[PDB]
This record gives sequence, structure tokens and C-alpha cells, in this order.
Amino acid sequence: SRVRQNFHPDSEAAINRQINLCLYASYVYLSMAYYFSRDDVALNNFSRYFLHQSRECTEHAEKLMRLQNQRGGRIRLQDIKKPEQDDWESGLHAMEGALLLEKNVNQSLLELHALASDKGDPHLGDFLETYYLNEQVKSIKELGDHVHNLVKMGAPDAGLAEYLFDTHTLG
Amino acid sequence: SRVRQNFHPDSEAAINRQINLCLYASYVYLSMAYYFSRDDVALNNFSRYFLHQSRECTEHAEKLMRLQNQRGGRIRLQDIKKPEQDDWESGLHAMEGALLLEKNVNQSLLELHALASDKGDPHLGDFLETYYLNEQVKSIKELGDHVHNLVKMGAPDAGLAEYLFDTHTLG
Amino acid sequence: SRVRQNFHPDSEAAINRQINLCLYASYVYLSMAYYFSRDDVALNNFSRYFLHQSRECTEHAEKLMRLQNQRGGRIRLQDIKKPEQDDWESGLHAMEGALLLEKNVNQSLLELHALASDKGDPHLGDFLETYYLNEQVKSIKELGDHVHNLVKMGAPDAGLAEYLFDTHTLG
Amino acid sequence: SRVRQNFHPDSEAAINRQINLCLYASYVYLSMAYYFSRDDVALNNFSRYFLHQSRECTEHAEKLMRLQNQRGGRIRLQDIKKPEQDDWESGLHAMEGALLLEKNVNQSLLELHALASDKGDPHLGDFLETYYLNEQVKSIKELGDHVHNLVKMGAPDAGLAEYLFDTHTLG
Amino acid sequence: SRVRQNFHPDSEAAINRQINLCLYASYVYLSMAYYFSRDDVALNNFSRYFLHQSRECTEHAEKLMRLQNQRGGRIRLQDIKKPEQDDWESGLHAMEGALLLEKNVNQSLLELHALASDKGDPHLGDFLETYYLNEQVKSIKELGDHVHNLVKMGAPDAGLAEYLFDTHTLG
Amino acid sequence: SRVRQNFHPDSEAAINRQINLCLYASYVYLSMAYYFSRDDVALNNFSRYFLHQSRECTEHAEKLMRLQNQRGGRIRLQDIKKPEQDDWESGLHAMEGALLLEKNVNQSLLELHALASDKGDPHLGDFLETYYLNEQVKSIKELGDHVHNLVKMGAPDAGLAEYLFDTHTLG
Ligand SMILES: [Au+]
Ligand SMILES: [Au+]
Ligand SMILES: [Au+]
Ligand SMILES: [Au+]
Ligand SMILES: [Au+]
Ligand SMILES: [Au+]
Repeated sequence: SRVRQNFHPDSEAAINRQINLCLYASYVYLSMAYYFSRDDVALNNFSRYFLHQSRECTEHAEKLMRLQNQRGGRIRLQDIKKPEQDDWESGLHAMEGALLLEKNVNQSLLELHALASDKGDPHLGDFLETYYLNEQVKSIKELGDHVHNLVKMGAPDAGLAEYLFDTHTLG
Repeated sequence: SRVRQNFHPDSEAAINRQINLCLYASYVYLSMAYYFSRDDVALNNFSRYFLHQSRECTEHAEKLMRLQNQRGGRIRLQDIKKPEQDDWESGLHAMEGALLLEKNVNQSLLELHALASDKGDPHLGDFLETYYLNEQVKSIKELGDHVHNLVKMGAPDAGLAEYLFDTHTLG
Repeated sequence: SRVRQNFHPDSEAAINRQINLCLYASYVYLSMAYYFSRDDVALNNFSRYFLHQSRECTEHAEKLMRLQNQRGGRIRLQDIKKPEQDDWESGLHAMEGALLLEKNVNQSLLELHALASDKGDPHLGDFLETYYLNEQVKSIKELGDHVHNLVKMGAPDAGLAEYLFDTHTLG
Repeated sequence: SRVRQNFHPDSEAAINRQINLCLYASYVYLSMAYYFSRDDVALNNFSRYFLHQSRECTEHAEKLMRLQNQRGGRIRLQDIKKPEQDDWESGLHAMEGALLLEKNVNQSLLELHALASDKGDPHLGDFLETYYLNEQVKSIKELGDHVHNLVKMGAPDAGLAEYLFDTHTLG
Repeated sequence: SRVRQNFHPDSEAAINRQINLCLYASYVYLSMAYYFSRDDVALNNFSRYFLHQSRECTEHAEKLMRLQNQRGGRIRLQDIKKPEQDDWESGLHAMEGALLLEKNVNQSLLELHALASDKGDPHLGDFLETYYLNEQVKSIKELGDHVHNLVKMGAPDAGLAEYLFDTHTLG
Repeated sequence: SRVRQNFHPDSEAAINRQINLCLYASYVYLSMAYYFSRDDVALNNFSRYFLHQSRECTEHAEKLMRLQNQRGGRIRLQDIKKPEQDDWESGLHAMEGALLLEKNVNQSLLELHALASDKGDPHLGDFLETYYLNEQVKSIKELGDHVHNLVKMGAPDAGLAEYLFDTHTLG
């Protein structure tokens, strides 16, 4: 590739893996989003919250696809695995699931950064620092805030908890 | 009638029946609307919600009266029966009553569509598809959402449930 | 009822009767409105005139339902009887029918006022004076004007009469 | 054709026939339009009314030509037959002629819909439902309204009838 | 489910299958979009064209997820399979691949419509007619137009063909 | 006819012939317009060019119908013959066909002018001079320009010719 420079085959491959992971997270959030628009759940702001989290994840994945092409790597897509559940059980359980998901995504991004460092690729390191690492920290912190409030409010069993959290925090 | 074409007498008669039904549903919703403005109920947004549902139903009935005339049928009105109750008991009970009502109205519209198909009347079939069938599905879904939230919140016996649902969801 | 004061059970019952009557008049006018949009009648401004008269009557009925609740009475709905005819025969015959209808409605409102006086209920008396009695007089006078012009013009048998009245007076 | 899918040769041929019919109706209305701008007829609003009906029909025909190409069919034009008359005799006779024309066009469209159903072509069925069937019903109803008023007014022999109908209804 | 009415388990299952298919098509188009932003392809308007086609497909899939919930069905996601190729070879080959893809998607939607008809579900039939069937026909027609022009221009081997098509048609 | 003056029966008849011819040319151009929106032709600006030429021709025909009525002649319509071909083969062949068509139309208009002169009808002569003769010359000149460029560019066999002419000249 006539543009390739300082771009290690392991980095290119790790980027392809992160693209699949970030697409998977997008898919998890889409599943969650339409769980909360079920007639027997009907928490519309939970629904909009996770839909927005889905788009953020799709944008993360496209930016990595764009990075692959900018550096002369070659995008290789894999299946996007279905989420672990279709029934996300409650607003609290979904938020806790999102938190676990974002920490796994964050672990992968951190390992991708360590690889970039090992290979002496400061462009890739800065790319992750500038667009991913702090977004992940903000996302994880926000999900932690929500989990805490939902637990403190008595979710899932206190009938008013998820309803009121839906209308006040997520509205 | 010099405009009548492909318009079966059974369809004309079924349309007259649907007009009475859609007027009845309008009357049920009007009853519900003024139940919630009682001084011993005083849920003003429940009141406005059902009043709006009443108007939607009056518009449905007028559109069917208009269809009758467009096709050369002849409108034949019948008594509009009083609702089953004047005292609708609670916000939850009214919402559940509306849901049952809308499903019966939906069943009638679906049977009217099947008649139109049997008689080869695609204008009538499309009329129902375009203005009634999806409106009924949206309406029924919304009432299901509300019923679910009210139950989850502990209505009717939890004193805060209908009050908070009134101010947050229906406001 | 913790709001009830100076509100006689006969007044409450008479109000429920007037609600049914005012809803009936609304139904009569709706029937008339869609008679004039028949392809073999097709007097669109007669149609709009009676449709407007129908809404005025629905608003009268809702205001009485509202009054019932303001005073602590309890709304009790009855069947809304179908109009005496589906075929209103001509613009003149419909106008004459409306005039008779409004005079009967006016008689009922006047009897309701006399009851309010007998029971010493000046709030109810003023309510009727402020929102019903003069509206009825304006309505009856207008219908008399129209009946007179239609007769003078030679309706129903002079072919130009209802057509020209439709376009000039009711447009 | 690399776009053709689920598109039956009988439907393609029936569409070509409907294109000719809808072009013919356009031609009939053009003939009528310039009959009423004759110095010995001079009903300018009849003229504009039928000219507008002509354009609606040209747009119907072009939409069917467009549908043919969208589905991969092949447009085959035939002669556009001259109207049955150049002298349309009166405003009433022209309106009655338009009504008969629109009912024949409507019959053809309904038969085209039944063919689409038989061939399992829901795209074609919906196309007719969405753009033709209800337009035809509105058109036929309107022509019925006009015919009725013109007859009631005493057209064609009452000298004021077509003149006044021209200025009031069609202006 | 308290909202479910006239909704057959086979329709619910077929809808889940169509959701996976429409998500797959979205994934195919995303793959194509980032193939054309490769430094050794660099047809930016091909890239934007297929990216737009990807979003249209994501919106189709979300609307079906929404329909599932409106009708009381239950969304069940499956893996989204990777596209058949990462290297789409040329602008012509990608357009031909999109055409084949859209015809397969169209076949599935048509089979879904036939199922809805068999089960007497006119809401589902109309949903497909209103939002999918004609969009598919427009899409397939457009891809056919593009394939034709690219072939006529001498793509893929004429060096100016895809470049000029990119700048003129897709810009 | 009380308006007829200096209007020769041969002129009236020749005008009726020109109306049919100008309607025919309109029909030829409509055929051409929808040939270029075929999926295996797909030259959208050729399509819009000939559609515009079709409307110009319809306006020419209506103006002659209007002239007939202004002068007291009587419009007599004949069948509009189908075009010689449905398949117009190429952009060049269609342009050459339009050129031949416009020259025949021009010959007819010139012969109509010579008739007007012979009959001493300067109103008819000026009508043709003012609205037809120079429009025909502009039209024929433009078609000649296009034919020349298309030939010089190597149409129909050079794949880029009609495509580039479509986007640059006709856009
Ligand atoms: Au991500
Ligand atoms: Au209704
Ligand atoms: Au009243
Ligand atoms: Au037509
Ligand atoms: Au799709
Ligand atoms: Au012409």
C-alpha cells in the first residue's frame, strides 16, 4: 500500500478486532433500546438513552474503519454476534449490563493502546486517546451514576423507581 | 345512485354499523374524561387524555360518514348507547377499559376489512388501512404502555401512582 | 361531596337530562350535516352550517357536564337517541327542523331556569343566562331568518332557491 | 430486464392499456375544455374545470408510464382515439359525459387491481390504491354533485342555470 | 401480551427474520462504503452513496423492530453475518452486488407480504406496502440505472468510467 | 358564427389539421421522454429535455385550439397517432428523430402561412409568425446543435458520449 508507514500488521489486525467489538456493543445497545419500548416495559427514555448509546458505538466503529483506510490497513469484517439476551429484565439490569459492556470495550481499547505503544505507533496511540479513551471513561462514569441512583431508589422491585428515574434523569 | 360503483350493500351496512360503534367509543371516552374532573378524582391530565381520545373517535366516525357519501351509500344512524359505567373507579380501571374498547373497535374494523376483501372493494380496504388500522394499533399499544406503567407503579391503591402518572406521562 | 353547596338533587337530575338533550341536538345536526353532502343533495354550505351547529351543541353539553362536576353533582349519561329522520328532504325542511329542535331545547333550558329559581340556586340561574339562554335566542332568530328567506325564494321546489341560498347566505 | 421482479406479463400489458385509456380521458377533457370557450357557449369556468380534469388525467397516465419503467416493463403506446363528440351540447351533458367517462376509467382501474391481486403483485396493488382508486372516487363524487345541482337548477334549458353554476360553483 | 390482536406467530417469526436480513443488508452496504474510501480505490461518492444505502437499511430494520413491539411480538436478534467479500473489486461489481442484494431483500419482503395475506393481517400488509415495497422498487430501479450507465461507459476497465460516474451521477 | 370575419373555411380546416399534428409531435416527445428513463437507458436529462419539448408542443396545440375559437372556427379533433417507434435506440437517434419531426411540423406551419396569405388573412399570418415560426426555427437549430455534438463525440457507440452529453449539455 503506497500510504502505509509505521503501521504494524498486529495493529491492523487489532483494529479489525476492535471494529467488530465496537459494532457488537452497538448491537447490544440496539437490543436494549427496543426492549424498553415493549408494551410490558414502556420506559421510553431508557429506550432513547440506549439508542443514543448505540449510535455513539456505531460512530466509534466507523471511525476505526476510517482509521484503517487512512493508515493503509485493510478492513476485514466478521459476524456481529447477537447480544447475550433479548429480555433485559429491568432498567437496572440493563444499566448494569451496559456498564459491564463498556468496561470490556474499555479493556480492549486499553490493550489496543498498549499494543500501539509497543509498536511505536504514536499516531494510533493519539487516535485512541483523542477519540476513545476519555469517551469510555465519561460513559462508564455516567453508567455508574445511573446504576447507583437506580439501586438507591429501590429498582427493580420498587414500582416507582424505574418510572421516576426514566422521567427525571433520562428525560 | 349515480356515483355508486363496486359498492356492495353489505359493505354499506357494515359501514353504518362501524359509524355507530365509533360514535359509541367517542361517548365512552367523553364519559371517562369527565369522570377524572370530579372533585373526588381530580386527575386533570387523565381527563385531557381521554377527551383527546374522544375527539379522535368522533373524527373516525365522521370520516366513515364521509366515505358512505363518497361511495353513494346512505348513512343510517342508530342510538348511541350509554357507556357501561358512569363511575370509572380509577385511572388504571379506565385505561384498562379503554384498551378493551379499542380492541373491540379494532376487531370490528378488521372484520370490515375482511368483508371489503371478500367483496373485492380495494378502495374500502385501502381506506381502512390508511386511516384506521394503524391508528388502532398505535392507540392500543399506547394504552398497553400506560396500563403497564400504572400497574408497575402500584395503581390504584398506591396513592402516589395515579397522581404521578397523571403529572409525568400524561402532562 | 365536599364541594356541594346549595345544589338541589332535582337540579342535578335536570342537568343530567339537559346534557342528554343537548347531546341529542348535536346528533340531529350531525345527521343534517352529512345529508347535505350526499351526491343527490350536494349543498356544501348547508353541510358546513349544520356541522357548526352540531359543534355548538356539543360544547353546550360539555359545559353542562363541567357544571355538574363544579357543583358536586354526578354525571349520569343515557343513550343518545337517533334523529327522527336520516333523509332531511330539503334545505328548507332541515332549517325548519332545526328551528323546532332549538325551540324544544330552549323550552327545556327555560324550565331548567325556573327550577333553579324555585330552588334558590342563583349560580345555576346565572350559568344558564350567561351561556345558554341568549345563545338559544340568537340561534332561533337566525334559523327564522333562514326559513323566511328560503320560503320567500320558493324553496324547495324552485331549483335555484336552495342553490343560491347555499352560495350567498351560508357561504 | 435486470430490475424486473414479480412483474407479470399480463400486468405489464394491462398497464399499457390503462396508459392509453388515461390518455384518452385526458383527450376527452381537453375537447370539453375548448367547447366551453366557444363564442356560442362561453362558460369560462366550465372550461377551466375540464382543463384541470384533463391535466389530472395526463398526470395519471405519466405516473403509469413511470411505473412501467420502475418495474422493468416496456411502454407500448397506441393511438389516442378522438372523443365521441366535438359538440358537447351543454354544461350538464358534458358533466354527465365526464361522469360516465370516470366510471369507465374506474372500472378499468378496478379490473387492473384485481389482476394485480390474482398475480400476487402487492406493489402494483398499492400503487393503484395510493394514487388512483381514491382519486377516482373523489372525482366521481364531485361530478355527481355537479350533475345533481345542474339538474336541480333546471339545466340545460333554464337560461340562468349553467351561467350561475359556472360563476358560483366552478369559480 | 395485552396488546396482541390478529398477530400470527408465523408473522412474528417472519418479522424477526426480516429484521436480521435488513440488518445484514445494512452491513453489506457499510462494507461497500469503506471499500471505496481505500487509497487504492478512492471513489468518495461511491462511498457516500453506499453509506446512505446502509442507513436506509438500518432505518428499515428499526421500523420492523418497532412494528414487532407495536403488535405485541417479541424481538429475537440473531448474529449479523459478515458480507460475502471485503474487496468489492470495482464500482460496477459493487453496484451489481447491491442490485442482487436488494432483489433478495425484495423477495423476502414479498414473501412476508404473502404470509400476512394468508394470515389475514391487513395491518402488516399495509405496513410493508407503505414503507418497504415501493422503496425497494425505487432502490432496485436506481441500481439498475447505475449498472447500465457503468457498463455502457466501459466500467471497470475503462479508467475514466468509474471516476466520471463517481463525479457526475453520484455527486 | 357571430364573431366570424375574414376566416376562410380552408384556413379553419388547415388549423384543425395543424392541431392534430402538433398533438402528435407532443406524443412523439412523450414517448421519447419515457424511453430515456428506462433502466437500460437511464439518461435522465435526455428524459427531461424531451418532456419539456412535449409540453411546448402541447402548448402550441392548445394555442391553435384557442385561435380556432377566437376566430369562430370549430375545433374538430382526430385520433392522435402513436409514434413510429417505442424503442428510440439512442440519444443520437432520438435527437435526429426530433429534428426530422420538427422540420415536418415546420413545413406544415409554413404551408399554413402560405394558405393564410393566399386567403388574405393577416391575423392568421401574424399569429403563426408571432408564436410558431420563430419558435420552430430556434427548436430546429437547437436540435441541430445537439445532433452535431453527439456525432462529433462519437455517439451512439462511444460509451461516454451520450452519458457526458446528458450531464453537461442537457443538465
Ligand atoms: Au464502541
Ligand atoms: Au372509533
Ligand atoms: Au344544546
Ligand atoms: Au386517467
Ligand atoms: Au433492508
Ligand atoms: Au407542435
